[PDB]
Amino acid sequence: AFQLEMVTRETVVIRLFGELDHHAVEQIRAKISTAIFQGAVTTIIWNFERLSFMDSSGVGLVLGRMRELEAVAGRTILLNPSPTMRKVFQFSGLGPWMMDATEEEAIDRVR
Repeated sequence: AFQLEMVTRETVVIRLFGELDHHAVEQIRAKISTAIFQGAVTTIIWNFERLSFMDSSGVGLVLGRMRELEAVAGRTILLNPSPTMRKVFQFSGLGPWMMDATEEEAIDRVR
């Protein structure tokens, strides 16, 4: 399961819950890619805290949206990754985008 909450103007928290299979990955990709293109989203906070696991294609989901954001000088935050997700994202050098904090601390930072 997942939530796409527009916590504040053009900032979306992608909240992940339990398993994220490839149908769900595709639902997120379509909605959020469109939102970036339209300018409705310029900051994504990925909250991985309560993700159990996700399809293989979820890594690409994140990385693809990072490239779409970079184009509009958008911001990406990887919040509270589990050991598997921290490993896969560190492999791609994304340490600088990963952080461990409360969701409110992360959101308030980008306010």
